Amino acid sequence: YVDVGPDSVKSACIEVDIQQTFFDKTWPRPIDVSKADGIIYPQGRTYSNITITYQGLFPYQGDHGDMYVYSAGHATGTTPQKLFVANYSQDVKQFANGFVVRIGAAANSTGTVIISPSTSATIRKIYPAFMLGSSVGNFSDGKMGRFFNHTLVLLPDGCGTLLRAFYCILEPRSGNHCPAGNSYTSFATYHTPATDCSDGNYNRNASLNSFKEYFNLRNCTFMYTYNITEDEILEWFGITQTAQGVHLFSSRYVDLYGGNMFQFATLPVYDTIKYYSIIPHSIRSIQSDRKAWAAFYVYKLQPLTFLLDFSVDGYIRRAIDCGFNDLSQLHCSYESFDVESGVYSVSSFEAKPSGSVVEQAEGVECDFSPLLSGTPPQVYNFKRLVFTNCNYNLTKLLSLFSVNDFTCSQISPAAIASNCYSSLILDYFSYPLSMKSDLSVSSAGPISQFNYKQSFSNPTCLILATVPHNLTTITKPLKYSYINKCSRFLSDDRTEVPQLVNANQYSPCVSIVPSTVWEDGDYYRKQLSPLEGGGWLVASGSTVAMTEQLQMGFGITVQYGTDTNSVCPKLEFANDTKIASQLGNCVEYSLYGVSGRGVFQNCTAVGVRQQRFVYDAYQNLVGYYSDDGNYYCLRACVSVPVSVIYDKETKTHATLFGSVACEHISSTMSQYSRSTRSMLKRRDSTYGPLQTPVGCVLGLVNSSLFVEDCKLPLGQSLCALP
Amino acid sequence: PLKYSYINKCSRFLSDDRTEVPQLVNANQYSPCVSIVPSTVWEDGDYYRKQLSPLEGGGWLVASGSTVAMTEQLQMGFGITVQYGTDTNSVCPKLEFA
Repeated sequence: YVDVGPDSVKSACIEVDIQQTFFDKTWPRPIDVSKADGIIYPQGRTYSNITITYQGLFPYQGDHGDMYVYSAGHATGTTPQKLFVANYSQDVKQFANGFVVRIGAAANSTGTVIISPSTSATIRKIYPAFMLGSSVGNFSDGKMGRFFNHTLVLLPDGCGTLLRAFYCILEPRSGNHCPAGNSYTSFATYHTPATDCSDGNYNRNASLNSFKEYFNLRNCTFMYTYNITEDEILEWFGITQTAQGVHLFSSRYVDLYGGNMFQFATLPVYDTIKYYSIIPHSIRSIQSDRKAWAAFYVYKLQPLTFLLDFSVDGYIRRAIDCGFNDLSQLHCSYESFDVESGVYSVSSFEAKPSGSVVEQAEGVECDFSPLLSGTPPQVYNFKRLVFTNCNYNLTKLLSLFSVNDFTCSQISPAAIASNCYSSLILDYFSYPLSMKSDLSVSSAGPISQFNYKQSFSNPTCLILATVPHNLTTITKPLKYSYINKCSRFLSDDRTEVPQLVNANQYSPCVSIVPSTVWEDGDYYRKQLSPLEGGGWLVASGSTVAMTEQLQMGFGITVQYGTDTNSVCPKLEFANDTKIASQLGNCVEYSLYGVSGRGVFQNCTAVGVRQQRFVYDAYQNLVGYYSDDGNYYCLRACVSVPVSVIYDKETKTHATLFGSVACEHISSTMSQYSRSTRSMLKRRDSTYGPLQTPVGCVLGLVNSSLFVEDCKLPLGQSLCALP
Repeated sequence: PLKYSYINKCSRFLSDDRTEVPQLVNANQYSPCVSIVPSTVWEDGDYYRKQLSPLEGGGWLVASGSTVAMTEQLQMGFGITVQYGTDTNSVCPKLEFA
């Protein structure tokens, strides 16, 4: 492994107080794509001043990003105090094909200290620290953001002029305020300007030393270092991951002024990254020497395509996010940054999805009603009902009795009610509660030995319960009974062999024992034929007095199909929204396995009735006969055409929604055809939609002027002045 | 190795303990089950499970594997792939230019 050097000796750490409410600030930074903000230069190639389309990962143009700020820790007088930091350590983020950042953007300006904002200190660039890896979870104190196995460490050391990278296993420390300790709050790292960054000795290990105070490096597999120099100019940086491993990008090495990112470095690690977090950092400087720091930003990559305006000097200077709005699509369609004026078609609205409507056969029902009448059998004589291909609700069945024992082996008692199975089998018998200690598949008692047993090849279960006073069709035995002996005497009339009951089967002795045992300790015998090898069947039984309500026991077993699980607990919209119909909009549907999306309406009937599905010559479903006896018809769904008026001379635009009319038009769209409508809103935030003979429009204005040729006619007598 | 071995299962059980969904390996990447599976499979048909946190979306990770007897001389396999770049094409056969 890599020689990173020794773990700091003390296990102790500086206390970290979370002050996150102090850090709420509003400084958003949308991407200025016309300035090529955030653009990663294409790999390995260059071009002349020709514009080209390109596809690759890019930040979304409209995203204002995630913003964060590093700050000084607490200090008073001339000395340090415990750290005050933002809660960014708790902010686990999902990795999503990499990210890019902006660094130092507030340089040559002023702001406030934030943690002690009254100071109004000027603000400057700090290089960020980050951690990446394949898994996250709770710290032993339940704290957010612990990472597992090896993780990436992107850590600057001391001044921004030194950068280091690592792939290594962190180990928790048991000192006060540290990760294995229970005095831990949150992880942080720090820099101390009193000795760090001396101008005669920059402290090359400074950030690492404070990093080591919270974690012991272990099993390290990689380390790297880089040389950086100070520059107040804004920088871009970012990370991607490929099957060739992780790569690092920066604008600093190649394009200080144009800002185009280039692959600054690469890393040997190709282990997939699933998560990302920002490591908090703080300044340990004297209270009057504290300095405010610049806002920093993060944006997420997406598989976008763009126009790129290469400069003759090969830097990309301008770009168009094709999918941001319809105008951007128009430019991409013509592969240019200057479309000639005209009216142009753009893609239609998708309309919108709505909640589903489904109709399928229901009510299969599950045989169970035999349990509710007559006298139940003695436990050795239990009755069985086998169920396949049908619908049930065991918890409804069990609410007909008061349950005094609900247990199973190899399934939870709750899960067997809620799981589909290929079959469901129920055994039932009368059974006194006085014998309940002897009812288990594992019991030492005579009930498990000779009366009832259940297989361990399936997840069976048992139940004890009693009958409510309103179940008057149930009747009870004179005494509860069971077999307490069952053996066969061997034919030599001295040797004897016990006959424990077979799983899921009647004992052989049930054939000699009477349907109930008349008295406690009654016994019977049967001579066996020479075909049996001779001998005598021998059996005996015992009883419990009858009670004011019948007491009962049950056995349940199931078989789970691999793909044959027919028996399920279907409900006919119990505890549900009753989605058998809507009338109506455009919500996806399924009708006996036929599916599509559309609007239903209560129309008239057409034949042939009871063929269910009416179709046209193109096989579009026309309509459907519901099991409520009503014909409904289907128009599927519709879309809204859109077009745009483009005035290149003023570089302005307005829109037309066509035939749809302004009743369905609103200031924003819930449907939707493009990621934004905001380019219309630049002037149309102040105006209502206007209705015209061709269709509803936005930003058109009723001037009622008469002009012979507007160069942008909308057809008809509509005309459209610049 | 003592035995040659491999993973023959890697799926996540649904939190309701009935439904289960397979996790097929990504091209050119380790399967996610490697975090719980032992460096070699100690016995044919060994399997392991991990409860998953609500942060993980719930359920149980489930994985299993199989083994093959060792041989007198080691047997090996290789996968080889190449990448064409544009200005990064620095890997070549030794030059014949002399």
